Amino acid sequence: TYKITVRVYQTNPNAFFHPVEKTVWKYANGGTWTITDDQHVLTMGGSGTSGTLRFHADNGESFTATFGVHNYKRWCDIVTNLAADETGMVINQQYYSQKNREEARERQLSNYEVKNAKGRNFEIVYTEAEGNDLHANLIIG
Amino acid sequence: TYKITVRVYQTNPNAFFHPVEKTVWKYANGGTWTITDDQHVLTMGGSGTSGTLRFHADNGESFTATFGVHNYKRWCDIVTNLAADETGMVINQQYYSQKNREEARERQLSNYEVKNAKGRNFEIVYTEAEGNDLHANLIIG
Ligand SMILES: CC(=O)N[C@@H]1[C@@H](O)[C@@H](O)[C@@H](CO)O[C@@H]1O
Ligand SMILES: CC(=O)N[C@@H]1[C@@H](O)[C@@H](O)[C@@H](CO)O[C@@H]1O
Ligand SMILES: CC(=O)N[C@@H]1[C@@H](O)[C@@H](O)[C@@H](CO)O[C@@H]1O
Repeated sequence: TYKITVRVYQTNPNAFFHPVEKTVWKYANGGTWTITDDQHVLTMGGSGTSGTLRFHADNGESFTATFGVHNYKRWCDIVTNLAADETGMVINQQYYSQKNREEARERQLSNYEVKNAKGRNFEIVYTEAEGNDLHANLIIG
Repeated sequence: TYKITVRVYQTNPNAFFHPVEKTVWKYANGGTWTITDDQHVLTMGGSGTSGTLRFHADNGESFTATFGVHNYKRWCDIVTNLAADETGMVINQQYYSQKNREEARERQLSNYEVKNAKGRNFEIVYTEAEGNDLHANLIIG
């Protein structure tokens, strides 16, 4: 099995985001999201699956942060500027169906950042990027 | 918009279930899960969508509880005996794809109960079952 422990950092008091969805994809015997010590913990049955966290702010901004294991290495991706019909479960499935999202996963990134239309930065960084017990920060700008 | 507030009652100390997944379907401008006063609150952009909570126990038992609004009337369903590849996002989608799940939604039930293979009962009952501010109890046997 693989475990990914996520710590969320909010750095900019001009907005406040909260988690509104937590999904788990069906490959590699699936998995489970839980919370321990204010950390989001994803456990997976093997290499080849993932889970998505969707966040929303009161001002309308939202994004997905997805974490998983591809070919025995960690991966991550962030999607911003979400339409109302782009929920976390939609985004999670797209990593296994939609070519551009598939490629984002196959890159096996231990770090990724991107801005939304308003210019806000979002970053995922793995502070423990090796082995089966993986650790990442999600930093909101 | 519609809101469904869910209260979880675990009545049997021979096991402990916890939420491991919360999904939101893409119709009716989607929506959001949040937590207020230890309650799971699903907000939806209108009539015509739903969200799924998946629970897992340490003994291997698991189930999904799905809540939504269909043509302005609330609905619910429970699926038990989940395989490893039947995650919450898989089940949530099946209510708009698969015949027996679709029919469950169309029944617009204000209460439903079912047993798993081990004989444990699970029930959903809406205690506020009309209007836009709906309240439901999820009762684990
Ligand atoms: C060992 C491993 O990572 N296997 C995965 C598989 O489970 C699946 O995610 C696929 C993409 O659909 O890529 C790889 O074959
Ligand atoms: C601005 C934005 O959200 N860009 C995302 C990018 O971060 C990446 O996730 C890609 C593949 O999924 O899709 C979108 O282009
Ligand atoms: C107003 C309303 O509830 N409309 C829904 C629609 O959104 C969709 O969920 C469909 C399911 O196939 O059923 C109803 O037509």
